[PDB]
Amino acid sequence: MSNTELELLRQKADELNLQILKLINERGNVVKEIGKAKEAQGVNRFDPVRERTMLNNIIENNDGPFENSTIQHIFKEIFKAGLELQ
Repeated sequence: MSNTELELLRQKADELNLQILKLINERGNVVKEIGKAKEAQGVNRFDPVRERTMLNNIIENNDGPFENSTIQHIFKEIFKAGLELQ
C-alpha cells in the first residue's frame, strides 16, 4: 500500500470520527430536551421495553462488518451517556 493510500484511508476515518461525534452530540441535545419533559425520579428512567425495541431495531439494520453484540454494546454505551446527561 502506498503512503498516499494510507493517508487517504486515515483521513476518511478521521472525517467519519468527526461526523459520528456530531451526530452523538446532536442526539445528546435531543435526549436532554426529552429529559426536560419527564417527571423527576430518584434514578434516570429509561423504559426497558422502548430500549430493547430500539436496540433490536438497530440490530435489524446492522449490515456492517461488526457482530450484532458489538453494535449492541456500543449503542448501550451511547444510550447510558445520554441518560447521565438527563
